[PDB]
Amino acid sequence: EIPLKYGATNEGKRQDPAMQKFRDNRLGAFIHWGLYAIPGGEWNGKVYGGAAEWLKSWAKVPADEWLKLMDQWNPTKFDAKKWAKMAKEMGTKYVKITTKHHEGFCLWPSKYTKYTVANTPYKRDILGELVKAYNDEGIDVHFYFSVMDWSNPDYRYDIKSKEDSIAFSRFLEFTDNQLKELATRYPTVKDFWFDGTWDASVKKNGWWTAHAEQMLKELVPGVAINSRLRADDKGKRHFDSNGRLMGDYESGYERRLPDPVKDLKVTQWDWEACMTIPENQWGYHKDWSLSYVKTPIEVIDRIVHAVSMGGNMVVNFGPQADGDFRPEEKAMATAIGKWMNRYGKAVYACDYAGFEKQDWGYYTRGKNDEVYMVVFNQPYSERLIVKTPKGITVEKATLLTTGEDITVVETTRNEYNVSVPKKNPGEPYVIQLKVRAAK
Amino acid sequence: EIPLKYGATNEGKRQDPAMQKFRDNRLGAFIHWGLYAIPGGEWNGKVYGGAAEWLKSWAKVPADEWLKLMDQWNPTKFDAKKWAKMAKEMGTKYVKITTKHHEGFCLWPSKYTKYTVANTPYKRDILGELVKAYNDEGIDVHFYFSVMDWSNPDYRYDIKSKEDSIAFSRFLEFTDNQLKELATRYPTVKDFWFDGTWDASVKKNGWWTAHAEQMLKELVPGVAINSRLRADDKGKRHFDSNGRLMGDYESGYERRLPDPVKDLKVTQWDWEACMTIPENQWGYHKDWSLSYVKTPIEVIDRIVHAVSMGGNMVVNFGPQADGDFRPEEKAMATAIGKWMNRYGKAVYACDYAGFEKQDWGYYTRGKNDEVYMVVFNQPYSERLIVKTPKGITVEKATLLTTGEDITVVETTRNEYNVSVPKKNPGEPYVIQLKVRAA
Ligand SMILES: OC[C@@H]1[NH2+][C@@H](CO)[C@@H](O)C(O)[C@@H]1O
Ligand SMILES: OC[C@@H]1[NH2+][C@@H](CO)[C@@H](O)C(O)[C@@H]1O
Repeated sequence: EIPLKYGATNEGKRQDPAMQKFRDNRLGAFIHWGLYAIPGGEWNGKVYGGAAEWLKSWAKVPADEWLKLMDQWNPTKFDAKKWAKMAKEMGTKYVKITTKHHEGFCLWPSKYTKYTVANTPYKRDILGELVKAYNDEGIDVHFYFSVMDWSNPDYRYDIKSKEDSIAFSRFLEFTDNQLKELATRYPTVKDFWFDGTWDASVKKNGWWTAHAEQMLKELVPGVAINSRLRADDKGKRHFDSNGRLMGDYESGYERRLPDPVKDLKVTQWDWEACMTIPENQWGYHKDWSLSYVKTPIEVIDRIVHAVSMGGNMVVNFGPQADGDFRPEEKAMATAIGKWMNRYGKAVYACDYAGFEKQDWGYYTRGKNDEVYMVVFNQPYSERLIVKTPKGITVEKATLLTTGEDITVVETTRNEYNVSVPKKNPGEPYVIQLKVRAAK
Repeated sequence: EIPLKYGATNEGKRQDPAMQKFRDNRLGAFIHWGLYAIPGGEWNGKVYGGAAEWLKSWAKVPADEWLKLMDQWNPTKFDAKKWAKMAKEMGTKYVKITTKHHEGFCLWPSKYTKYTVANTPYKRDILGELVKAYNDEGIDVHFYFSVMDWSNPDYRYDIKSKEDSIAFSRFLEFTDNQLKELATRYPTVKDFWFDGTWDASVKKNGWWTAHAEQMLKELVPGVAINSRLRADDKGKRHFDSNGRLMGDYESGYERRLPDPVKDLKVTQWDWEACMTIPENQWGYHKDWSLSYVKTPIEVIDRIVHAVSMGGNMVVNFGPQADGDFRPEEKAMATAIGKWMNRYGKAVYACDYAGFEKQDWGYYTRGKNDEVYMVVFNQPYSERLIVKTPKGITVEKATLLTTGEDITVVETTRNEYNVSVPKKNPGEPYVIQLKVRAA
């Protein structure tokens, strides 16, 4: 066991009430909103296929030119209450907001840089309006924060000289200032989700990542801090050199998910996945015909897949420059919400069930040993195979939305056929099992 | 690398026309019929829940008392042409018939024992009648043969004395005599599927199992012989001490199948699974309420699973003592044929497709590189995920029964969405793909 000053801090999962809330929430929304919404993937007449929030990179735009977009930042249709209504109706329990993305433009009126909402035609504290509106709807707010900052020339990607070292030290102090500011201005914040922390410069400052975690924890009782922030003494990220998870939850499943048979290790720690609706667009991109766009069921599948293996899922939205949401995203949130209103009991506050995966869908476990079958693929055999772990029997099955009893037939030892409902629900649906453990 | 005299004889899969036919047939029926069909799992007022064809063992019936059932053997409803019609309409391309099971009662009038159909009130050569009738329908016939024989007291489970040695020698001669007799009486036989070869007496005599294979291949050109017969110089069964398959196909998947993700190794050799409709009954049992009984779709799922992993499937029937089939088996055969009539292009002459398994069902691959999606679990997403191997693309998709066109949308690198059809086909169905390598 290798010695470390800046390695993991939790022994297993946190079970304090604030962490339990973070976990039980299960479903979140991600908001990527920044100056990139304005060009929306197009620069100087050329539409770039890469992620819209990286347009400065794709189009090789210098900082001063890029940040000049602030002069155009005027989201006149923005209404925080409406955004918070959209989230509440979707059935999200929390929202993660880009306080600052790689571009460096802050959505709050920071005292530490001029590149903020205050210095735009719009002027208003967007971040603050969102925090209050979301909290008024009972929705927790989590802050995304990019460490990498393309607006501060003291940023370095690596330390290759004596001068790189000095400038980077200034950069960390600046970052510290912004972080403490965010924590003090908005003390209802429940999580900091760090990104842009992969560069060798950060990896060589493991100590700073440990300090950032602790500082924010000192400021905000019960705050969660993600693993992506963290590098240890050796510069190993997420998990330390002893293989132990740093931060409060693992945060590397991004537009992908663990395999339901081969990656059961994920059930040993808290974890949160994030996803996009198109293939890889976080910020607003004007042309979604450029890649595949996911349907609501394809998204709900991923949400349930996450919970079924002990994880949260956050579904991303890229708001328009004018402050409204594009039709496809309004369609998505409505549809997710209709389904979550019906079937959410098998998502919120649910967890890994301990059953072998079957082809029809996913199991989730409730707080009082309910086992939910979430059926995404309807068998023509009209029978849903349930193989039970050693010592577990199925006593009853119920269609969740109607209460109607479902036939359960033993087929071999440790195996049942659970009947499909007599009328096809016509959408993914839930059957609830009552189970019994021996001994 | 261990030198063997009685190990594997093939390198890889046989590819002579006889073996190609064995393989392309894909769907077989099993018939377990013998004296056990008379009591049907009940003896002296006790119904036994175990496999009816083992009732002699469950009820501890002495050989003399058990073989007396021969006096009650009179299958008045038997008609080999009706049996052949039932098979043909099920879509079975071959039938494996118990020439004799463990009980030792022979379905053909053997010269080498008194315990045959000849010495019953029915008298007739059931086996010969079946062989002709199946053959006239274009159906290949395979012979199940139990080496273990509870009717011959020279049988031994192990050889631990001079008397054991002398007796078991007589038994091997007898067995050789019956095998030669079957091969010469019925020269259209396409396969011998040996069973009851698990005892130490057989394992210790690997030479003999190699001899029986060779003897029969010489008598019946192109004949197939199952791995279950065979033990090598070291007593290792099915696969020899160098890990190589003995006989012509692997024959251990009995009432179970290989895992579609973890057991892709089975694709390297020919193999044949068998299954029962109830949990474990091969011969006729009078009470099918004692265990779970599979539905037709549950059976078709297993057939398709087998072909998807390069294997044959044989579905068992246990005819009634009277020569007719029980209502549940008639319904099964009919339902399977109906489906095979619609979707058989994706089963017959098909094989493993080399694609990663998906939740909606199975891939099979046709002879002209067609790739069939056989769908058992309809996604509410209206999309069927197809992840292609490195360097393969999907060019069209088609509802097999209606010809109707199917949208194929690329989702990421090496992944597609295939739409369901506009009308839910309403049962397991087939969508056919054209693919392209580079
Ligand atoms: O997970 C969200 C995602 N994180 C980074 C790529 O991993 C960012 O570069 C990207 O723009 C986006 O914010
Ligand atoms: O595969 C068919 C099966 N084989 C033996 C058990 O494995 C026999 O004991 C059984 O009766 C049946 O014939």
